[PDB]
Amino acid sequence: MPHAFKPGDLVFAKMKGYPHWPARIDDIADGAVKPPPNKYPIFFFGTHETAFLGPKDLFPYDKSKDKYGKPNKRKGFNEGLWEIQNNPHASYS
Repeated sequence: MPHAFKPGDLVFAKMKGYPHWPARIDDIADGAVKPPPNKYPIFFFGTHETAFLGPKDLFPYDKSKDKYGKPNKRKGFNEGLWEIQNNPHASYS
């Protein structure tokens, strides 16, 4: 049975105006800005942008990839699919 989200989990994350996007739950570095309550730091693959999202917008990657893991015209998306499949826990700084 599911746990809560934790850092390192792989998801598709949904933002208004964008397709469900390959992403991970990030750690928060010592000294870095903390998310708002009930929000997680989401790192978006391909774009390498960060946003804060709640669980309602987080879809576990294994369950969801058949639906959401197809190429997309959007900028950074296909690079994002490579990253989440091939090195989802790398440093992309």
